[PDB]
Amino acid sequence: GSHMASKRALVILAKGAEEMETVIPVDVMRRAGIKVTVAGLAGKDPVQCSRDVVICPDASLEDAKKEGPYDVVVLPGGNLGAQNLSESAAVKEILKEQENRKGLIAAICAGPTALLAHEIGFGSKVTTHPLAKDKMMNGGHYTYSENRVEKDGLILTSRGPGTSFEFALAIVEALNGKEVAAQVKAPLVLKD
Amino acid sequence: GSHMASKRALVILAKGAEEMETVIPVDVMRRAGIKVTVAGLAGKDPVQCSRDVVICPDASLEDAKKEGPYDVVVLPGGNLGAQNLSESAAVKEILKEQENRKGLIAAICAGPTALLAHEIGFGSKVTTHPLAKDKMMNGGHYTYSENRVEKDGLILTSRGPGTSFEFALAIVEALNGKEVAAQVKAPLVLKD
Repeated sequence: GSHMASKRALVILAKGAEEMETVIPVDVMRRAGIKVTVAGLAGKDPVQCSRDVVICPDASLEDAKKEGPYDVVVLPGGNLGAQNLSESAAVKEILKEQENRKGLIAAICAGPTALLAHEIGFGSKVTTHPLAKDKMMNGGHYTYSENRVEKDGLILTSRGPGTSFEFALAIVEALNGKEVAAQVKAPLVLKD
Repeated sequence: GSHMASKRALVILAKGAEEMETVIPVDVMRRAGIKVTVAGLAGKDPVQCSRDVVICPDASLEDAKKEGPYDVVVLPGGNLGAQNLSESAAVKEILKEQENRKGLIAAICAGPTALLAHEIGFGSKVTTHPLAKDKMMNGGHYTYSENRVEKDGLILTSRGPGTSFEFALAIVEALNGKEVAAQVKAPLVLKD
């Protein structure tokens, strides 16, 4: 088939999500030609984010899950957002399915703490926001990294709003390769 | 009165705006304690941005203008977004009023081209996205800068998505000072 596969991403958007950590990966992945579904945890209604920006999802999570599978599942941060992701049985089921089929799981800042809650990726090397490290490491189920972006097999993690572009480009590289990532980076006017 | 003045920002959101360039300044300014109104150019309905993220405004521009004045008016980029800002008589009137009262005007990437359209700040030093330089400099009404963030009196400009955090922190510094900007920067995990 075609040497230019179209890839698909699911971004799970819960109330209290960090809006920068949501929008930056969505925009950069769409620039790369990835088909991105922004799915609302609670349905299709607009989602109030951590600093009160209101984002309209593309679909409910209920409907997006039926249209899987996805090449990457993306978990933004935000304290309340990650708590809501951690309490959701629907998120549990999507992540376990993604782990079983050897799909990529990407999470940033407090987002990785939802991996702990759902028992995803134990034994992996992960990073988090510094303020979330103690939560993530309770029980010693992971190895901690201070790298701005960390990738250990199919678990890709990153630290904070200021690492969001690096995180998004790492997803693009993993899915579509280094050359597409270089294309997308070129007009962004990143520092390095 | 209080040595801790509350400041106010107006962010004008038009169809086709760059969603990263919209959300990053809104979030960072709210982290700083600035009261931010995201005003929809076309009314209060949801706005489709350049990479199809849909943002709900806080208010219509019609209503937000009545609740002025604002300490800063912020113009995001995005090609279509900046075109819509350039064609709007309501934007003209807000910017001219802001210039007359010596208020800050901040614009990023293609956003500065709306200053040219509305004859704002002629003679100032400005930057833009590299791809917008020729448009901005048609007629020689400005001096061009390649700095990532440029501030010339009350005109603050910046280059692209990757300079958005720098741009937002420059707004915070101008409004609330260096110490508040240092507070807001601390948990962002910026490279430098």
